[PDB]
Formats: sequence, structure tokens, C-alpha cells
Amino acid sequence: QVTCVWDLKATLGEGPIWHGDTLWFVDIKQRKIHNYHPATGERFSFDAPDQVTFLAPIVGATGFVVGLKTGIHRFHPATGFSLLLEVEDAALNNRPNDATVDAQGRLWFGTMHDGEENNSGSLYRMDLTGVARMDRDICITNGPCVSPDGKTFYHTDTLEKTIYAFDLAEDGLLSNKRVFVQFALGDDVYPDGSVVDSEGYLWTALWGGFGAVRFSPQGDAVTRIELPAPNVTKPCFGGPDLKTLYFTTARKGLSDETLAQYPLAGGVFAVPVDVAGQPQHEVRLV
Ligand SMILES: O[C@@H]1[C@@H](O)[C@@H](O)OC[C@H]1O
Ligand SMILES: O[C@@H]1[C@@H](O)[C@H](O)OC[C@H]1O
Ligand SMILES: O[C@@H]1[C@@H](O)[C@H](O)OC[C@H]1O
Ligand SMILES: [Fe+2]
Repeated sequence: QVTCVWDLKATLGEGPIWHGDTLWFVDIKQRKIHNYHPATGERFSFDAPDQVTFLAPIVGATGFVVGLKTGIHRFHPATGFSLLLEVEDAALNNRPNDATVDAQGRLWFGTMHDGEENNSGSLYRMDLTGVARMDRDICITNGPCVSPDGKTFYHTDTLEKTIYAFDLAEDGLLSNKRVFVQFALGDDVYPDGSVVDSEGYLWTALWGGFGAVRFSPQGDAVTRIELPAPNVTKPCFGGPDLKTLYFTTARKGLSDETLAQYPLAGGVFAVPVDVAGQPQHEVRLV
């Protein structure tokens, strides 16, 4: 049985990372940044001026790169949020979503239509050279991640239920886009966030799928973890050995009867696994 380590009941828990030997994540719709210490069970929360969608630590503990609906900001507990750059026109009614940091310190993050209807979202790569638009015309982007060897990049079109794979060159460009995995069975099962473990396997959390799936680098499902929560948003490897798989979940979109049957929905869950994950990388801004 899977254990819920924090009965947070978040509306849209998302973007978990393992940083400073603690778990950091967000509640997008409640505009919260949460921090959880597994060794003591202590929890901390910070209020955000708008929807906050991802966190990525910057080298030197100079804060996090975070995604607010108003743009990409820096967040530091002792200075708040300060605008780093607007990436899209506010008229699009877009907002950032998921993100990851590769082994070279680059921040890959996506945008999406906040109304979840228009194909106005894009994929961006933020590094020392600036911000480059890597893909476009995606309604809900999700789960950017790179393989441990750095040669493969994964990205998710959630509403199309598709996970694509790209060839990633050392210079940082994507090529040879192809469908990695397509979800067919499940009318209300959508792929949300994904990560890649130390062995190159893809862990994908299922929106409306009550858990997460582990895929071989060839695209075959090999393991499924089930949670007492209908909408699982993202996995994150943490713990002292990177073998404790945490999961964020969401109460958004669930009826009152479903939430009464699954009262732990929106909480943070943890499961021990056999394969360790990848260490968290930090964004290079200098
Ligand atoms: O690592 C840092 C963390 O300890 C806290 O201060 O938030 C800012 C981060 O950069
Ligand atoms: O809005 C949600 C988005 O934040 C999440 O990443 O994927 C599921 C969507 O419904
Ligand atoms: O799981 C339930 C929890 O969500 C609620 O808050 O307290 C009662 C528990 O049974
Ligand atoms: Fe997501």
C-alpha cells in the first residue's frame, strides 16, 4: 500500500523537485509553494501573487526560477518574487506549466492555454544564451525531461494523450521528433508530468488514471503504481538514495462524490522503488 506523507488536499499539486534534501512543489490554483522535510515531517508554505507552476533551483542558492502566469520570475523566501522575463503576450491567456533542468543547467519549461482550449502553448529552453522557443502549438504542455545520457528528450501533449521523444544534441537542439507513447484506452486518462530515472526509464503520472506508469526506453510499460487519488500530476525521485518516489496529486476536476471516496486526493504520496532517479540539476544563470 502507498503512503500519503502529507494530507495537503491541494487543488493542483504540481512540479515536485528534490532540493536541499527536502521536497519542494507547488499548488498552482491555490498559488502556493510548499516544502516538505521527510526526516521530521515538517511543512512550510509560501504565498504566491499568481498561479505558480514550476520551481527550478539556481546555482549558488540565489533562489528559484518559477513560473507565474505573469511571466518567469525569481523567487527567494527573503525577497519574494521578481520578474525575470515575460515570454508570451498576456492576451493569449497563457500560463507556464511544467519544467525540468538538464545536466548542462538549462531550464526547459512549457506554456499552456490557461483555459485549456487553445493550442497556444510552447516549449522553451532558458540558458545563458537566453530563451529559445523549441516547440509550439500545444494546448497543454507537460513533463519535459532528459535521459541520463543526455541524448534523448521527452515532452508531452496532454490533451492529445501523446508523449514525444527527440534527439538532444550537446549544443542543446532538438531533432528527429517522433511519438514515444500514445495512450488509447481511457477516455479520461491523460498523461501529465513525467521524469526519467537513472536507468533511462520514463515515469509518467496519469491524470484520471489513479497512479503512474514506468516505460522502458523502447516505449513499453513495465510497472504501474496505483494511488488512492484519481488525478496524479507528477513523480519526483527523492530520499537519501533517490529511491523514494514521491507523487503530487490534484483535487481539481473531481466531483464531490469522488473526493468523498478519495479524501486523500491532492496529497503528497511516497513509494519505495528499486531503481534510483536522477539527481536534481540547478539552473545556470551566470
Ligand atoms: O536553495 C535555496 C533554498 O535554501 C531557499 O533559500 O530558497 C532559495 C533557494 O535558492
Ligand atoms: O491544468 C493542469 C496542468 O497544470 C497539469 O500540468 O496537467 C493537467 C492540467 O489539467
Ligand atoms: O482520509 C481521511 C482524511 O482525508 C480526513 O481529512 O480525515 C479523515 C480521514 O479518514
Ligand atoms: Fe503537469
